Order: sequence, then C-alpha cells, then structure tokens
Amino acid sequence: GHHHHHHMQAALLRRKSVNTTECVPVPSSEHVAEIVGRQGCKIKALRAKTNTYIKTPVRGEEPIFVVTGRKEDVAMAKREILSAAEHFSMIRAS
RNA sequence: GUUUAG
Repeated sequence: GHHHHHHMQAALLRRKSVNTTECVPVPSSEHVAEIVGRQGCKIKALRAKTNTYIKTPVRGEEPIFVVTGRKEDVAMAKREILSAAEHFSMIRAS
C-alpha cells in the first residue's frame, strides 16, 4: 500500500541501509517474462530473498530492470537476474 | 522444464 511506498522512499532519503540503485538489462521482453514468472511470482521471491525494490520493465519498452536497496543486496539481485537471463538464452537459443 | 507482479 501507500505506507510501503512512503516508507521505502523515506529509507532511500536516509541512505543508511538502502544506498544503491542499478539498472540491470536483459536481452528481450521474453527474457523479462521468464525471469518475472506468472503473476510475478519469481521476481517477488527474488525481492523477498534479497531485500530489494525491483521495477519490472513493461513489455515493449526497454527490457531493463531497476534494482534498489543495500549495495550488497542489489549486487545479489543483479547477479540472479543476469544469471537467469543467460540461463534462458542458453536453453532456448537455436 | 519455466513466458510480465505492484
């Protein structure tokens, strides 16, 4: 709800425990789809696991996630997104 | 043996 959004922005403004925001590109919206999962189940699990705010890109726009949180947490979420994107490329590529 | 949540 709005409480979560407001508190998230307040945490960014303190720049204590949340201190990093990074763009994480993947090759295509099809990659985005498989990384996010149905109903966003996989990207929501990733946010929970890494304690990160993640913005999923809209289909048809640039397939680039934005990941925000503690530096080491953003690095873990970025690692998992990029590894997932490479996974789907390796197993789907013709 | 995966295919877009707020």
